[PDB]
Amino acid sequence: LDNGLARTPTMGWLHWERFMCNLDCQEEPDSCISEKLFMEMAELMVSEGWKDAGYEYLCIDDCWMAPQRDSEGRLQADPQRFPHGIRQLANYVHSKGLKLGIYADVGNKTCAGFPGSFGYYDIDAQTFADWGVDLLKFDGCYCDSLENLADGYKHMSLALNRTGRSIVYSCEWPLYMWPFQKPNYTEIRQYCNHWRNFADIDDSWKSIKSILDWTSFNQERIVDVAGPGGWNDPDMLVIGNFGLSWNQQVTQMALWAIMAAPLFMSNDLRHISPQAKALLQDKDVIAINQDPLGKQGYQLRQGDNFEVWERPLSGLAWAVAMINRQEIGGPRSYTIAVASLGKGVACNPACFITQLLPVKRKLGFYEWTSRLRSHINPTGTVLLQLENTMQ
Amino acid sequence: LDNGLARTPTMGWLHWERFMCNLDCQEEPDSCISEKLFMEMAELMVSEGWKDAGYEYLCIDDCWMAPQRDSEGRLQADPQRFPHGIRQLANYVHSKGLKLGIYADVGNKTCAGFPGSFGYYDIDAQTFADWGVDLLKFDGCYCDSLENLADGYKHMSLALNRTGRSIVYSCEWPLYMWPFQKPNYTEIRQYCNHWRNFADIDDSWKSIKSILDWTSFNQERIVDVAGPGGWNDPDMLVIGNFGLSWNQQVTQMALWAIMAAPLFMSNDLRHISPQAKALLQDKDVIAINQDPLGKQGYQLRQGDNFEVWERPLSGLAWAVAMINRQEIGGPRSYTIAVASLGKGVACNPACFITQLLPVKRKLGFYEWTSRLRSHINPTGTVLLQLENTM
Ligand SMILES: *[C@@H]1O[C@H](CO)[C@@H](O[C@@H]2O[C@H](CO)[C@@H](O[C@@H]3O[C@H](CO[C@H]4O[C@H](CO)[C@@H](O)[C@H](O)[C@@H]4O)[C@@H](O)[C@H](O[C@H]4O[C@H](CO)[C@@H](O)[C@H](O)[C@@H]4O)[C@@H]3O[C@@H]3OC[C@@H](O)[C@H](O)[C@H]3O)[C@H](O)[C@H]2NC(C)=O)[C@H](O[C@@H]2O[C@@H](C)[C@@H](O)[C@@H](O)[C@@H]2O)[C@H]1NC(C)=O
Ligand SMILES: *[C@@H]1O[C@H](CO)[C@@H](O[C@@H]2O[C@H](CO)[C@@H](O[C@@H]3O[C@H](CO)[C@@H](O)[C@H](O[C@H]4O[C@H](CO)[C@@H](O)[C@H](O)[C@@H]4O)[C@@H]3O[C@@H]3OC[C@@H](O)[C@H](O)[C@H]3O)[C@H](O)[C@H]2NC(C)=O)[C@H](O)[C@H]1NC(C)=O
Ligand SMILES: *[C@@H]1O[C@H](CO)[C@@H](O[C@@H]2O[C@H](CO)[C@@H](O[C@@H]3O[C@H](CO)[C@@H](O)[C@H](O)[C@@H]3O[C@@H]3OC[C@@H](O)[C@H](O)[C@H]3O)[C@H](O)[C@H]2NC(C)=O)[C@H](O[C@@H]2O[C@@H](C)[C@@H](O)[C@@H](O)[C@@H]2O)[C@H]1NC(C)=O
Ligand SMILES: *[C@@H]1O[C@H](CO)[C@@H](O[C@@H]2O[C@H](CO)[C@@H](O[C@@H]3O[C@H](CO)[C@@H](O)[C@H](O)[C@@H]3O)[C@H](O)[C@H]2NC(C)=O)[C@H](O[C@@H]2O[C@@H](C)[C@@H](O)[C@@H](O)[C@@H]2O)[C@H]1NC(C)=O
Ligand SMILES: *[C@@H]1O[C@H](CO)[C@@H](O[C@@H]2O[C@H](CO)[C@@H](O)[C@H](O)[C@H]2NC(C)=O)[C@H](O[C@@H]2O[C@@H](C)[C@@H](O)[C@@H](O)[C@@H]2O)[C@H]1NC(C)=O
Ligand SMILES: *[C@@H]1O[C@H](CO)[C@@H](O)[C@H](O)[C@H]1NC(C)=O
Ligand SMILES: OC[C@H]1NC[C@H](O)[C@@H](O)[C@H]1O
Ligand SMILES: OC[C@H]1NC[C@H](O)[C@@H](O)[C@H]1O
Repeated sequence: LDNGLARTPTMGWLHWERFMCNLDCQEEPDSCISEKLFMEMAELMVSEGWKDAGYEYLCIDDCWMAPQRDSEGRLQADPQRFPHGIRQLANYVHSKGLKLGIYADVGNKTCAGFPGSFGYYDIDAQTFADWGVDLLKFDGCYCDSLENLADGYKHMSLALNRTGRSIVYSCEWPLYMWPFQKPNYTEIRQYCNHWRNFADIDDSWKSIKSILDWTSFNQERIVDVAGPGGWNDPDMLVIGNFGLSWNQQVTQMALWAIMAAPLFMSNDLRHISPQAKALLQDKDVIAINQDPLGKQGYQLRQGDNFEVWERPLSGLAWAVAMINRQEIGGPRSYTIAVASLGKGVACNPACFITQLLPVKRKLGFYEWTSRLRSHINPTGTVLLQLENTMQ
Repeated sequence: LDNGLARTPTMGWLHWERFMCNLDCQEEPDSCISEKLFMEMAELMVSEGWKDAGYEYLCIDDCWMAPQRDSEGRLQADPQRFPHGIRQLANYVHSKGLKLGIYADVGNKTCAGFPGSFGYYDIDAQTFADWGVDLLKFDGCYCDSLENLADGYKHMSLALNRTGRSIVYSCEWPLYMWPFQKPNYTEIRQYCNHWRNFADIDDSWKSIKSILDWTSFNQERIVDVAGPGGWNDPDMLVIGNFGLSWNQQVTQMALWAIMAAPLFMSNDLRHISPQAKALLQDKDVIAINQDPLGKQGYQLRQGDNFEVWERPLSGLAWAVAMINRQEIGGPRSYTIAVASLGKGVACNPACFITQLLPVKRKLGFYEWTSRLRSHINPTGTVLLQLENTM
């Protein structure tokens, strides 16, 4: 979408995976979907270093709404959980130097069953712009027709544009289309800043694997459409939660960087391990994800329970990720000729290789005829940066 | 098996899951299956507290053998990887106050392709006794028929007995005959100290889940047959490796205790985190696993992506494990009427409840009508001990 936004993948925090649709503020006041939750995360996003690392958008997902629209046909924030209203929340978030994201649905209802925006696109766009909203995530539930789905996503894009306010537009259009027909990514890119392709992530290695496998399976269709202003969205980072081992967490961070993915954390920033925090704030890995060239990476090789992915970067550099998919035994060595990397130009005549995950280490100079050898933990990933040089 | 061994579930270390069949001693000398590896693990079992926690048996799995039997028809340790032989290894292990476990296969070959014991059961049994072996794991690969399989497992049990040496006999009899015929656990129990029922564990939450789900599904068949001298083997503990989150590690430790499982670690004791170590050496949880009454636990309840399991202990105590099987969201509130626990006698008229995992914490006295509210992390478990009080 040519709105001048998302020139690099959008970074922020989104409540959905970790907090879901918890409406139980009586029994669980600190975890329920309410203004206090977002106020606290906004505070922590600044004080704990997330904003300085690039995480800018504090985003509200489903279940923020009152059961019904007001008498003027507007969406309302729930009066018990958001008593001060979204406008005051937006102002609070902006006073911290952050941006506010919000959620709506293209159909009759949101996925959790709250009011949908079908027949209200202009009213809702204008309501969000009035409030000071900076990003909309637009879900695809309760839409009976693929025509209405496509038309709704296009209409809201235009409606947001007409407000005059710059609003990142995050779509789930291809995801709700894929079962029934092939998405047209040239069309989607014109209307959306980023788009969900695949099923909801959860806090599991199985889920990370299936997203990587579906991305690599469909990479011919989706890799080349991504670029400044329009990104593939493989869903939230679940690092810092409960279901991923340390190696599995390194794998998600590494591959979301290779894939030029929006980086939306969904975790409890009040309760995050030093390790997960250091991984998520890793300046070098974030720089890869945010590389200004904006060319999405891809799977190069697959075999022997190993995967090799690579991404072209600016300044003639490349990122290489090698995943160990064997879920038994110990570290396994993988050896690859550097001449097979970066379409033969990454280390021609030479290159400097620096390892970034799971630890930072300079590996030295590699000639075009050299072989690269790494040990990789089961379900772990080694991420390298190849810096091309004529020495 | 009535040999006076495994009166509580056997505890130790087994190389297979973490080290497997690595023969590349040229390029990976510290990780290949060699006498060096087992000598190093032995040293660490003593120095780092493993022996004191109860982990006693240092066990060799597949791929220790030479490609061929010797001229006398005996198995031989690989000459390049075990140049000092198994007898010297057994002596070294015994000098550390530990016991030695070894591996063989009922069929013509081991699963990895080395010499099998079919037609050599008495030779091998005697060879192992002569070496001073204290435990045999006996695998089921390359066995043509169910007749041979059954007869093989029985033959080796008797052969071990005839040596006069006390040897723990660890079988895979039910695992390998399940596909074709329902195992007779009464028969299996008479011949074996423990038995593998299900597929090989690996370093994944998926595999932990599958083992628990298959156990609970089959718990009517297998729970009551367990007891002092004969245990169900859900396979190795994989805590301290690569594929399990912290909560998933706690779940395995808690549930292996509930299930009266043999506790065979398969990890690198040279490279293990402090958390994984503290969990594996947790005296209170190990005491549950090793409860002298030796009654295996079972799934009590399933619903709302929660599972409740319990185990009866000695002295009118119970252990209770509540698992959160929802793999999305945050810690989830679970409330249970304590009157549902221990067949209604656990907290009649009252009980003192102590949480053991993921942290140790006295929770206080509960009356029969009370409700316990826990918070359980996704894929995590809360483990409680209930002490009945008047
Ligand atoms: C571990 O591996 C060992 C080596 O492979 C196994 O021993 C084999 O067991 C075979 C049966 O499972 C057995 O096969 C029989 O062989 C008889 C004679 O050999 C013939 O073949 C030779 C070359 O292959 C050849 O040189 C000879 O000239 C012979 O022709 C043969 O008579 C048998 O046939 C019987 O059955 C048929 C069919 O009903 C009748 O028509 C026939 O009259 C006869 O009664 C049989 O051969 C064939 O078996 C397969 C079947 O599909 C064919 O129809 C049938 O013809 C073989 O002798 C040995 N091999 C060796 C080298 O000794 C061992 O098996 C176990 O132990 C053996 C001793 C036996 O007790 C088996 O029942 C056991 O399963 C394997 N053990 C384990 C645990 O896996
Ligand atoms: C509603 O929609 C309209 C379009 O339908 C939006 O107007 C468009 O806004 C963008 C804002 O960037 C504008 O794009 C720029 O155009 C000027 C020339 O007029 C260029 O100098 C810009 O290039 C520079 O900046 C970009 C970063 O955006 C950078 O990539 C370049 O290297 C350079 O430094 C930029 O041109 C774009 O460059 C990137 C390339 O991918 C695009 O194709 C190219 O457009 C558009 O001109 C403008 N479109 C029109 C038709 O006027 C409007 O912002 C939007 N309003 C709201 C509220 O959302
Ligand atoms: C080879 O097999 C035979 C059986 O086929 C083993 O003999 C059995 O060994 C058991 C354990 O040592 C004996 O049971 C014990 O009996 C004594 C006295 O009553 C008692 O102190 C123990 O608590 C135990 O009692 C019960 O035994 C029956 C079980 O139902 C119950 O669970 C136990 O609590 C058992 O009597 C004996 N059976 C027979 C038929 O003789 C034999 O074990 C070896 O012999 C015994 C006597 C002892 O020297 C052991 O150290 C030794 O292992 C076994 N041999 C080998 C080498 O494994
Ligand atoms: C996927 O979506 C893209 C973008 O909408 C489609 O390309 C666009 O197709 C429009 C209508 O077919 C084109 O409009 C034309 O504009 C010119 C102005 O010069 C008029 O003369 C002409 O009558 C049309 O109205 C538009 O040019 C084109 N946009 C872009 C950015 O390429 C695309 O359609 C497919 O490709 C185009 C080039 C044609 O070959 C179509 O026949 C073809 O469907 C969509 N792809 C699919 C598979 O649906
Ligand atoms: C499973 O194995 C059990 C142990 O071998 C069998 O029980 C034993 O059966 C013998 C006769 O086959 C008998 O002499 C033994 O006393 C008895 N052992 C014990 C500890 O009870 C069992 O056999 C079944 O149950 C026995 C009591 C008889 O009713 C048999 O006719 C049955 O087959 C075996 N079960 C099965 C299903 O094969
Ligand atoms: C929404 O449902 C109404 C009936 O409640 C129906 O008239 C309308 O066509 C539906 N629209 C969409 C986009 O699903
Ligand atoms: O109910 C909200 C939920 N709906 C489905 C979406 O794909 C999720 O990301 C989340 O927004
Ligand atoms: O190859 C050895 C391998 N065989 C199959 C067994 O069940 C495993 O535990 C292991 O011993």
